[PDB]
Amino acid sequence: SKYVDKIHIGNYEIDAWYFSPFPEDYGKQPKLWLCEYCLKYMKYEKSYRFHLGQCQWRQPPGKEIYRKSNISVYEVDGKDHKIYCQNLCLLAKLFLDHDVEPFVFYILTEVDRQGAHIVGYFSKEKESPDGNNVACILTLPPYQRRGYGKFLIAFSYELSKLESTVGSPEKPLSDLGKLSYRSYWSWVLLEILRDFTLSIKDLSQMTSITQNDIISTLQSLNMVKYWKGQHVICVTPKLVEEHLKSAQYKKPPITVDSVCLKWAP
Ligand SMILES: [Cl-]
Ligand SMILES: [Cl-]
Ligand SMILES: [Zn+2]
Repeated sequence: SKYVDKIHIGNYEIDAWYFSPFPEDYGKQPKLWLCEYCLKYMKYEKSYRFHLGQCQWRQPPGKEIYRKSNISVYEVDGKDHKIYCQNLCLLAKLFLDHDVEPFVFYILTEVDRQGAHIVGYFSKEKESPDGNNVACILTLPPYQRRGYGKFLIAFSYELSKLESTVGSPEKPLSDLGKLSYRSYWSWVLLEILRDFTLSIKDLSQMTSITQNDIISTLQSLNMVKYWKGQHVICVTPKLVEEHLKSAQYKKPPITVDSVCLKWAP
């Protein structure tokens, strides 16, 4: 055999979507239980209860690299927190089909009086050769389609921007992944083309989005002409604004304040 099919985390119960390689003795329990803070997984309600009363953690275990109102993001090294990032990944694998030491993990949380509650995360290669600025990305099911996923995406590109590099998520993307990325890409590019005469290489330099990713989005928006083996921006500001009212490309409800990001390349 039996797999893990149900987990309990904070106050949510979540069915699994995919096989996750927990040990055999864990998959056989009817349900599984975790710290919403330290992410220890457990086999029984009774040992969950003891842990709830003993665990001192009230937030993820890295550096709080971003903060604005009750939204915070945590930078967690793969070498420095092997077990945590190991449990994060097995949590991730229940909802993704896609060693933790080569990676850094960025934990999205909304905070209250009790602590910083995990909502979603993304990982990324400390140094990526094919320039993947995202390895894995995931909004926990109870939080999906509320802007958290598009926030994670926006955060990964602001990191790239502070890095003087362009990036692209590792493939493949979940169906949600595809949707969230076209939306984020489109909203960003349109707003640029709403104010500013710019080339594709120039759009990529502003946004850290790869040119292939820029091309295919403007392609999808039908805003590029093809001239003798060259892609050329060609957009009416009218059609620009028409696309912005589309629910597919409407501004995301929650947004990354670059001032509130305190990170160092
Ligand atoms: Cl569920
Ligand atoms: Cl989203
Ligand atoms: Zn704990």
